[PDB]
Amino acid sequence: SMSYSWTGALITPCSPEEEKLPINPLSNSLLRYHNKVYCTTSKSASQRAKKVTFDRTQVLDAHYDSVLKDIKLAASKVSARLLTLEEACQLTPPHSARSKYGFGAKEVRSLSGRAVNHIKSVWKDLLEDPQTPIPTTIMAKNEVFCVDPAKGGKKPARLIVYPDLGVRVCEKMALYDITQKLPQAVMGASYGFQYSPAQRVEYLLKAWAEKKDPMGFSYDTRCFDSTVTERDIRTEESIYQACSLPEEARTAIHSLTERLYVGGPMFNSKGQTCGYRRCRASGVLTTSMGNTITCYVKALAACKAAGIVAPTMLVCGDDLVVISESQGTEEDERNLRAFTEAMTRYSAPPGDPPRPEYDLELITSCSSNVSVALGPRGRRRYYLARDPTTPLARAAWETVRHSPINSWLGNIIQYAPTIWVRMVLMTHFFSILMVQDTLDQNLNFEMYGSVYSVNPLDLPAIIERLHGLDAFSMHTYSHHELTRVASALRKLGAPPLRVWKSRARAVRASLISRGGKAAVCGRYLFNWAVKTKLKLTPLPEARLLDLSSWFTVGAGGGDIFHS
Amino acid sequence: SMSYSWTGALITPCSPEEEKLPINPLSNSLLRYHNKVYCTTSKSASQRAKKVTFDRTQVLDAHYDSVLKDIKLAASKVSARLLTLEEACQLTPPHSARSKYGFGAKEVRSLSGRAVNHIKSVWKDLLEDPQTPIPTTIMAKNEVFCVDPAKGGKKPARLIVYPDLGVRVCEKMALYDITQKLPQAVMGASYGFQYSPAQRVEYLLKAWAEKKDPMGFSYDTRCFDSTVTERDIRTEESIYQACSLPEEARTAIHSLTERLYVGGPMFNSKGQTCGYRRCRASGVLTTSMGNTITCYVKALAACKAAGIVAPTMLVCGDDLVVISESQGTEEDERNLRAFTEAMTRYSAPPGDPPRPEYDLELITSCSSNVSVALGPRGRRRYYLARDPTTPLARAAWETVRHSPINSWLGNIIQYAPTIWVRMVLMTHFFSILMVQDTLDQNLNFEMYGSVYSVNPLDLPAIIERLHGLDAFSMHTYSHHELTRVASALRKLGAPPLRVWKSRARAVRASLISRGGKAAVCGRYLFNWAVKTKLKLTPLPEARLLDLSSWFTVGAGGGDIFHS
Repeated sequence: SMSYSWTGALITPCSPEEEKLPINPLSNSLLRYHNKVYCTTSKSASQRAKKVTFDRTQVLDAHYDSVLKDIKLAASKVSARLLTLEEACQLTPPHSARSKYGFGAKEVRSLSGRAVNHIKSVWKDLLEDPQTPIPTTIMAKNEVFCVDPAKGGKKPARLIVYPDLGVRVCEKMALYDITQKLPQAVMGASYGFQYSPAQRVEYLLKAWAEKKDPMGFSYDTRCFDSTVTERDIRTEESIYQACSLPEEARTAIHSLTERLYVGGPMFNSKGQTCGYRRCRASGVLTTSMGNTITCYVKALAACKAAGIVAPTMLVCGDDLVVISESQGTEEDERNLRAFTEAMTRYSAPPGDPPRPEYDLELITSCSSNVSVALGPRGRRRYYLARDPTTPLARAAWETVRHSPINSWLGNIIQYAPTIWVRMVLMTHFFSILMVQDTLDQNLNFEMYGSVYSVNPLDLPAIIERLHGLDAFSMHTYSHHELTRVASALRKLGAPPLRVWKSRARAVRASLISRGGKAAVCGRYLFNWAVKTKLKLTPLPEARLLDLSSWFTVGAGGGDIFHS
Repeated sequence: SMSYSWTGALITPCSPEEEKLPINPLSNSLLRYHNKVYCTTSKSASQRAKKVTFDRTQVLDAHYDSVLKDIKLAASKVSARLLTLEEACQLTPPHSARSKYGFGAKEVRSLSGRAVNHIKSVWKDLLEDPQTPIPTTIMAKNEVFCVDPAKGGKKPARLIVYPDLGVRVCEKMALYDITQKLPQAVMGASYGFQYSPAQRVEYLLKAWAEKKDPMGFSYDTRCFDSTVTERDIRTEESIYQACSLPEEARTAIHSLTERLYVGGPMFNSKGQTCGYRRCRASGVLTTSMGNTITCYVKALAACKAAGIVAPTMLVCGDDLVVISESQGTEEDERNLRAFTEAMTRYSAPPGDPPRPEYDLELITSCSSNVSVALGPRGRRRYYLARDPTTPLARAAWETVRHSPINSWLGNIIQYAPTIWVRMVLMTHFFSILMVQDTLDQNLNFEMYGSVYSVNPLDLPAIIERLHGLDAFSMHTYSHHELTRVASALRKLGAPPLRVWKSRARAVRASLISRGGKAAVCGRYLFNWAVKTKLKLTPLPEARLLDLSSWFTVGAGGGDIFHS
């Protein structure tokens, strides 16, 4: 079947769109080459639509059947409950797309207006009707990148397909508890979203170390969501239903599967019929969990098909890393081709052919890699790194155009130990917060696909809890990290690191002059900028924060919230 | 001055006391030699009173003045707030000693009866009157031990000295926030109560590793509370007051210091005047924090006096470990004598002279030592161990006489990776919980001096969070751990480990037959008892638990609660 069919109606914007980075003295002090920064818009929706539309064929085999049998057995030891309406409402992000039925996120979160009665009505209809397709809206995402001259120029917008807010709340009542329990039960240590960046690094280090002669690869599926078949989605349902669930949840889960998850009609923002979907919806609660489980089953089965020796996997939605025992140069290349051919039969063909790697630091997981630097007293510290170009480009856009749900804060938290976060993002944003006099205001951001709310003054505690006190004393960064950052700064027309150091000394002094939590930010976040360094003590707040749970699957379009 | 003066009136029981372990088929199946197990009672109060009563002289010097100056500077960066009455009430343990003024812990926790109005009245009196000594009650603690023939036989009861429940709630309003923030600020990594057992092991490993040639010792102060002088306690106040505090807190803290902390009259349970105290009260909120800070100041100053080279300390109340650079056998012995002489001038004379140790595993912190075993795939795992004799003796008593606040559950959690917890305590208590049909009931226990509430069915998640999945797969225990446990079991007349293994196989099967969380306990806690072992996956609940904060100073008599 085809992943999508189309009527010819346009994918239309629901609001004015801007493609070019606006000029502005605040953003200009971060980077000058604003014509290199662009935002995707509906203008390129048609191009994306073409890419994500294709035929799927799927031929399964004994390896697949055996893996699925195991997964269902493991799933049978899981017990999950319904969420109450109030609980599901509290998980709705502040700016979640408003309903067509006369209420928005504000009303959901406060249990006011039409919200409660409408959501109750939707739930009852799910229990009574397991058949009628539920309508969805398709939209072009507005996301910011830096041009890549020698690589095609500009990426087309991603497409997001989602049902009404009322349905999204019902999804949580039916399935949120399952998202919290099922992935770990069926995939164990392989489930990537259970890990903080530090824990992901630790897992990868351990996986690598336990092989006599390690070989790893990442596998890039072309347009994962579109490769997911109706049968795949019904198989996800059979896994959900293997858990112990109350009848009412079983009923709602089956209805959501047949009315929403497996496919349905898509409309544009104008209300015109735009097409029909027969693949994964990109904006539902189960997008991430579903992709993770389905990638895992296909990938484990393909390892068996290929004869991969002692696979250890890290799976994050459609992002796949496989570490195993090397069988030699030529055998590894051969086995990787067999792996790809099996994945292809299972409907998950490759975007770029996988490559065997024999150095752990070359393996990418979710655009990130392991890097190493020195902490206090020369000890080696491993941490997660990435290319800073996209983060820096988005930081610039978000300085001039305020995003209700930003990305710079998510990047500071996830990549806190990196040289670019420490010297550039922290310096720039603490300066901006002081200019705005908004240091002590909670901000919403996205991380691991979902929404969080944090007060920038709590960053030292958050960073310590997630990355350790060493995040504040890292030095002797790797050559790759140093070239990576210098290159990105030059490319974007940003000041070089030596200029950022000068800037940070002043930002630090200004924070310290304010006393209180602002002074803590100055002392801890900017210890790197002074020659007479302070000895930093463990922050009490770092333990007092409830954060252990922070990292979970999340949702499609990230429609899950935690403050 | 003398630590105490006495009137001659008796230290009297407030309830019937039992000295001998009762016989009972449930407790007998744990250990048969019941005449070896005893409980301290008021019968031996007089003997303890003699031991804790002595003259104190204190001569300070430039090393002490310099350390204190530093501590106050660090304290000045701390900001703390008052707790509201409601907050302080929620921190009161369910069975806290009832007030003389017609209410108990139940009324405090529910904010009902006379409790609120009485506590308000006490607070106002603290603000108005900084002078009048506050009365306290002195009691003999009832604690269980095993006889030590060749070591004096039976220990006398410890004494506990505490003010009325109403005052104890006011202490929390005034000072709880300080307990959460100040120790880490002034002592940094040295503050021991911030660490879980695993983190304590990690700290000690790191401290040892960072010395070119490590030497460590523990220092045992004779009767620490009694060595604490009125000046010491007023110095603690000056440290508290160095923080940024609201005037009302400053006022209450000064009044509590002068009316309660520095000394005051003691009465027995009959209401007779028993004596007067001029040293640390053993049952106040500040007992642990106070002892920790005062031990730290004296110990750091004494290191300077002695010329100890590069001290790294771990301080837990009066429990002190010092790791430093060895200066050679003879110089180390000499320097340790100088350290002791300085501690002695500062009023903290030794019970047993400190001994230099050159093997990390021989260093004791809070009766515990580092041990090592093998986890999955042969990797070395370090963890905290102790002698199991006292835990086993108390487990027996608590099987036949139910304690409102027990110790066996605290021991299972703290020492989860140990062979005795895994094979003996877990087997015995899960069996007992099934006999009683109370598996799924919250239990209160003491840990690190304070009270916690846990449901035994949550143990696998708690254990994983605190100790890692390896707690469930440890093998190849050390020779010392093996001899230690075999010896203790023989001494107490308990079955040998091979019998416990047989017992556990049946307990495991019974848990698994029950499904649900009980089956999880069977699979995870008792994987060691089966030859065909299950592969255990990470438990979702382990992250979903808010536990990062669990470990803090606590309070005297442990009058702090967290469910």
